[PDB]
Amino acid sequence: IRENPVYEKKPKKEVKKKRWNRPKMSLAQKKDRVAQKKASFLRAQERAA
RNA sequence: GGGGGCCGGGCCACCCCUCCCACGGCGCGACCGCUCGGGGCGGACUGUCCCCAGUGCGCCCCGGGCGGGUCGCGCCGUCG
Repeated sequence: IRENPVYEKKPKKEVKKKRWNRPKMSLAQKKDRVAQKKASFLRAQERAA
């Protein structure tokens, strides 16, 4: 340590961008999801009745 | 006493040609910024119609409606 304390930064290696976590859902998707849920609910009672 | 005046010049009045600028309108042309649809590819997600049905996103062409943006072009109007 007392001889060579200088830090040598790790050789930076470029890598292609990769997404590991889910992005935020869009309002249009959220509005559609509620619309789908309601429509499935009404059909569910329709088939049951 | 009362008058006309005395020679050139410049501008305007009229005719023809006619440059620039400003302002308004009408059209076009191209940038730039918005917007509603058609298709192609990828990618993600949703729904108790599920080998079913959707919804964003990235990207790729085509079409359409505009901005009281910007520039350029032409025409019209101004006792400019």
